[PDB]
Amino acid sequence: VAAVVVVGSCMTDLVSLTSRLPKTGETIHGHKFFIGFGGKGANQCVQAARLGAMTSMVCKVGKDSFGNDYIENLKQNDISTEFTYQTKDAATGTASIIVNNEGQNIIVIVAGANLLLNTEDLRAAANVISRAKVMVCQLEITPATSLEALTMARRSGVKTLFNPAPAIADLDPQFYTLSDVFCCNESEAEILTGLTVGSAADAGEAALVLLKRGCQVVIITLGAEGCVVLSQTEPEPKHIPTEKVKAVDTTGAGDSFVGALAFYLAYYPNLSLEDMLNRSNFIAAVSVQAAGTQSSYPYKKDLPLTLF
Amino acid sequence: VAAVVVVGSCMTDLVSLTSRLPKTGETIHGHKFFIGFGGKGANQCVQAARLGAMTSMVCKVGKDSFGNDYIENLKQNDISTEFTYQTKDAATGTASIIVNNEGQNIIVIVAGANLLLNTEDLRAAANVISRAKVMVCQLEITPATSLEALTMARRSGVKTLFNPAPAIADLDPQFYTLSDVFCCNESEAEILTGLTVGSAADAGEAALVLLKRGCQVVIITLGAEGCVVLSQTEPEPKHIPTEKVKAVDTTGAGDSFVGALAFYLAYYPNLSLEDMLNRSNFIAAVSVQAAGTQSSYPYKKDLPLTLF
Ligand SMILES: Nc1ncnc2c1ncn2[C@@H]1O[C@H](COP(=O)(O)OP(=O)(O)O)[C@@H](O)[C@H]1O
Ligand SMILES: Nc1ncnc2c1ncn2[C@@H]1O[C@H](COP(=O)(O)OP(=O)(O)O)[C@@H](O)[C@H]1O
Ligand SMILES: [Mg+2]
Ligand SMILES: [Mg+2]
Ligand code: NA
Ligand code: NA
Repeated sequence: VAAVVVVGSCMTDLVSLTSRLPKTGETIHGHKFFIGFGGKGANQCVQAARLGAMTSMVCKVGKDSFGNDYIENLKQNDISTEFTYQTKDAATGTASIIVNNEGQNIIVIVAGANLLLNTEDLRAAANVISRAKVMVCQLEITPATSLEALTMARRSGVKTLFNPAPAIADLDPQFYTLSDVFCCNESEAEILTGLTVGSAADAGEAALVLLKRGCQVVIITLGAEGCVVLSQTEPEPKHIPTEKVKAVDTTGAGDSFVGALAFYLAYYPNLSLEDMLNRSNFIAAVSVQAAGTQSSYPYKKDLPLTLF
Repeated sequence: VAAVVVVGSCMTDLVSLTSRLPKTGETIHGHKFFIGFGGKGANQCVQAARLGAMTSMVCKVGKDSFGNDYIENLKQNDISTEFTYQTKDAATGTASIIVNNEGQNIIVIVAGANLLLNTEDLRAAANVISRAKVMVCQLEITPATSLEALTMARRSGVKTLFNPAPAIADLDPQFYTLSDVFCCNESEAEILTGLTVGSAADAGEAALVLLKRGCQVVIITLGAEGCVVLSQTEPEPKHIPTEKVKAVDTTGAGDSFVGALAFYLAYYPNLSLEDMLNRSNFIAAVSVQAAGTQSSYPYKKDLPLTLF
């Protein structure tokens, strides 16, 4: 049985490294190209799986080499692919990433087959969804499918962890009321609330707006400043610092955070949220010290015994 | 285009020969003074260059005569000096060496300009670093600078060869996780692990402690006993013996070994690690048969065709 079910996105990262980003109209030469496995859904599922969670990825890829490789990536990470669909109607979702020597990038995301994960694909997963402890969603598939995933879990008493990423300014009100744990970053919080979030006190203000909209728990991640959390039971914001560490590559750090939190929500329910968030901050602080997104997500074996 | 990029130290050896060593407060007269070229980084880079490698030395010397001389020493070794910086704020790195008839010595090393190589200098060197096949670093510049160089290489998919020399007891944990090949000698391994490392058996235990810290490959050099190698994909220590030879001067044999290893990592990447280390042993073994450190490093010209 999958304890953590993620309903969300799989994307092939297509990365070109250059000395400079190109300008409009120009063709430039880069020095290296490589492929990575990305997508917030898959990233979150991968971190939870490596921590030890029995996971299942509900998603859609293309009946192409990219999709075949993504399925094998999930299998290699011991993630169930029972409800990883393949479609001939769209290519596997893609992120064309151009990165210069300063780490500055330009990214073009084509959602592709991710947008074809539909409500019937979800209903076929009804039995896995109802036996899970945690249901994780984001906003890189059709919102209607994420909303239906949240409803099914909620109807079977499964804990919902929703990550409104990328953030939509007019996010449907029902997302908030279907979220047990609503987790986003400073930029998404700005988009969702219209407030400027450049400190932990600003994040506390923005978290209360998100909490008034119906979330049970709100977490706003703050990069190196850690995170701030509010709930319906303790609505006073509390800042939870993270480990002061030298960052090698912060890409996918939030996905490591969310995947870690999923694991603690499903396997350590009798821990306090503040403790779960301390541990999730730590795991995420470890991923920021390595390169390559999913390549940077640590295993249970390589973490202190004190986190389990 | 440089396949081997060495980010590290250059130092001017200021050698005085005497009959006896001086005691506190004593002025003695010596019989000869001469200048030599040293620094682990330059040593390594010279050996890789002599083997045929297209190399570049990212380093900082003084805007003084020692620095201009160092630049010409590098040029005379067919090394690119496009990233050899000069500074008005410190003297070129120096080793002041007094040697007596008995062969005893006192050495005073002043890092000097080496410690002023900063992250802006690395940022200006970013294209050469990211376009390399291997990036080599040691611990004779500011450790933060070496860590940032390893970070850049790793992010660009460039092979990192780290030589923690001279060794430091509380080496930042990221030095291990950012090292693809982590190479040191016996006494460096003893400093880094707190174990006795006298024999190949001892080196096996020590290399294992290092591999569990995050290294992909650990090599411990063992003088006349050659070296020991472990890896993530082969956690079992293997012993590569060297040539039994009549040593005349083993000074800088480690740097010969490392420069040779960088050459094979960059130009022969499909060779087995064992094959590379046996060739690198042979090369370091040739260096041991003459005096003069960089002076003893052999050329592709003067070596067996079977090494290539
Ligand atoms: N420099 C850093 N040092 C320590 N932890 C970090 C650092 N950057 C990110 N983190 C950790 O990763 C989590 C998510 O980071 P953040 O950048 O806010 O998310 P996202 O990746 O969604 O932008 C943070 O809450 C924190 O625990
Ligand atoms: N007497 C020797 N005979 C043959 N090879 C030697 C001898 N001394 C050193 N070497 C070679 O040089 C390499 C580095 O030597 P070592 O003394 O361990 O390094 P360091 O210069 O860091 O002290 C060894 O692995 C070996 O291949
Ligand atoms: Mg995120
Ligand atoms: Mg050495
Ligand atoms: Na990372
Ligand atoms: Na020698």
